Amino acid sequence: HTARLVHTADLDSETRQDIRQMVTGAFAGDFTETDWEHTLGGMHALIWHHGAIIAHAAVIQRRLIYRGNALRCGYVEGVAVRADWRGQRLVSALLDAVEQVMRGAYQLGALSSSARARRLYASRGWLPWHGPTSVLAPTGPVRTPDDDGTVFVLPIDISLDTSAELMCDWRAGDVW
Amino acid sequence: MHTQVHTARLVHTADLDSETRQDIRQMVTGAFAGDFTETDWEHTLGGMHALIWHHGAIIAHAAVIQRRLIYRGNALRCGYVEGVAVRADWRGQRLVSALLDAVEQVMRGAYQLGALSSSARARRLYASRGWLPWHGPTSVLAPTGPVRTPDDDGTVFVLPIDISLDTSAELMCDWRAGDVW
Ligand SMILES: CC(C)(COP(=O)(O)OP(=O)(O)OC[C@H]1O[C@@H](n2cnc3c(N)ncnc32)[C@H](O)[C@@H]1OP(=O)(O)O)[C@@H](O)C(=O)NCCC(=O)NCCS
Ligand SMILES: CC(C)(COP(=O)(O)OP(=O)(O)OC[C@H]1O[C@@H](n2cnc3c(N)ncnc32)[C@H](O)[C@@H]1OP(=O)(O)O)[C@@H](O)C(=O)NCCC(=O)NCCS
Ligand SMILES: NC[C@H]1O[C@H](O[C@H]2[C@H](O[C@@H]3O[C@H](CO)[C@@H](O)[C@H]3O)[C@@H](O)[C@H](N)C[C@@H]2N)[C@H](N)[C@@H](O)[C@@H]1O
Ligand SMILES: NC[C@H]1O[C@H](O[C@H]2[C@H](O[C@@H]3O[C@H](CO)[C@@H](O)[C@H]3O)[C@@H](O)[C@H](N)C[C@@H]2N)[C@H](N)[C@@H](O)[C@@H]1O
Ligand SMILES: Nc1ncnc2c1ncn2[C@@H]1O[C@H](COP(=O)(O)OP(=O)(O)O)[C@@H](OP(=O)(O)O)[C@H]1O
Repeated sequence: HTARLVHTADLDSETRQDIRQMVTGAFAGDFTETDWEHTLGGMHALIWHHGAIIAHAAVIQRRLIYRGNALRCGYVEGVAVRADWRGQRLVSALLDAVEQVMRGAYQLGALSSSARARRLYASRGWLPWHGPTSVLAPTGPVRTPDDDGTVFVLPIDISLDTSAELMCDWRAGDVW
Repeated sequence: MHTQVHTARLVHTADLDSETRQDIRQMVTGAFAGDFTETDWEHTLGGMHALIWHHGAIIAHAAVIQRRLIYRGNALRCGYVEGVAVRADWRGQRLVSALLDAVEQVMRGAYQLGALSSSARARRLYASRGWLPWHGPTSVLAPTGPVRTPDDDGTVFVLPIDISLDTSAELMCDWRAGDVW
């Protein structure tokens, strides 16, 4: 149980489908077409057991604007461990892989965490954002209050004032 | 399995060791006759580097990084091609074709479209492979809101993957430091 990293373009149709179905099941169905689209394009950390995917996390590239700078961010999407495999720290192995990618390629990692996972991210050195969050929408900056309190960041090569504004870039569905 | 000689190899930025990273940076900077800034280098990072090796040196490079391009209010998932370069002593042998086979493979497997802003000398190379010239006005979604990027008009090319785009429409890239396209 060490995770393997595979870019989206290296997944065959069968594997891509196994991943989407496992993740959707792990979120008990609370996983939409846009949530799935948000897991695509970057590196997937995958753990298998007998040809079955039992754990997944994806890290995709985007920009987060902090103090006027568009920081190169590794954004974590779709972190999930199959229900019958929970409580064995498989998530720790997924994050070891995701974090290795962030140290090698990004200025910071970030994600919008489900409440049950917040203790886990904090224990690993992720920081909860306290300042107001926004998104740079096509019409300009728009606050995203529904996502306040869910965003976490992992600084790699920058010290951060986590009470400053933080503004993610645009996409469909949930922007955070 | 043959030797894989001059087949481009795809390596994520996080998997580049410092020696390879330095070799890519100096090779690409030299290929652009030095017109390759600190921000142009930052723009090649975070995605997949297609690398061609010869005697332990990088003789060709192209990076595909992920960003969003906004088309008709839609945020398209885009593989953006940066730093396309073939070291000067190896030019004229179609190695850029080997780089683009890998780049295009990445687009079909992971993005809604590939895009890039081409130097004038390479516009015909991309067009011959099926990349479409973007005819409409380009802009960027800067922190203050949309703003036109006329200097970049006529340089952008796209490779749609199973989506249909009206290439005469406005196309707006997302924000970053330096050249936004
Ligand atoms: C959050 C999640 C990835 C954790 O994966 P994991 O590998 O099971 O994590 P851990 O083993 O460290 O367990 C985390 C907690 O889950 C709980 N847990 C233990 N066994 C469990 C089980 N059999 N079923 C469900 N939850 C269980 C415990 O509270 C545990 O905390 P502890 O370390 O103090 O015991 C997983 O629960 C999951 O996929 N949940 C649904 C999707 C989700 O919210 N993903 C996160 C999005 S940010
Ligand atoms: C653009 C580039 C990647 C093409 O690489 P390549 O593998 O040499 O491509 P090709 O073999 O198909 O040659 C392209 C053209 O370059 C020209 N060429 C041939 N030999 C050349 C040489 N030794 N030196 C420079 N240009 C040469 C020819 O016009 C050739 O076209 P042709 O096949 O119709 O005769 C390369 O010229 C380069 O790195 N240029 C500098 C950086 C830059 O502009 N890159 C593109 C950024 S979008
Ligand atoms: N519902 C699937 C999504 O869940 C998590 O992300 C969301 C996050 O968690 C989901 O919401 C449920 C209630 O907290 C929680 O139970 C979550 O369902 C949510 O609180 C934020 N407001 C928006 C985040 N995008 C994951 N980080 C995200 O990758 C995934 O696509
Ligand atoms: N100067 C280095 C950059 O060049 C190419 O891209 C630029 C592109 O080409 C550079 O400009 C020279 C003249 O066209 C050409 O000689 C080019 O120098 C330029 O025309 C666009 N206005 C902006 C593009 N970012 C590459 N696509 C880009 O990846 C690289 O970072
Ligand atoms: N009325 C409720 N019934 C059941 N669970 C709820 C209720 N309202 C909110 N929740 C859940 O309880 C959590 C509430 O989220 P909050 O962001 O308010 O954080 P909190 O638990 O630290 O107070 C969520 O769990 P999840 O993110 O792990 O999925 C949310 O789903």
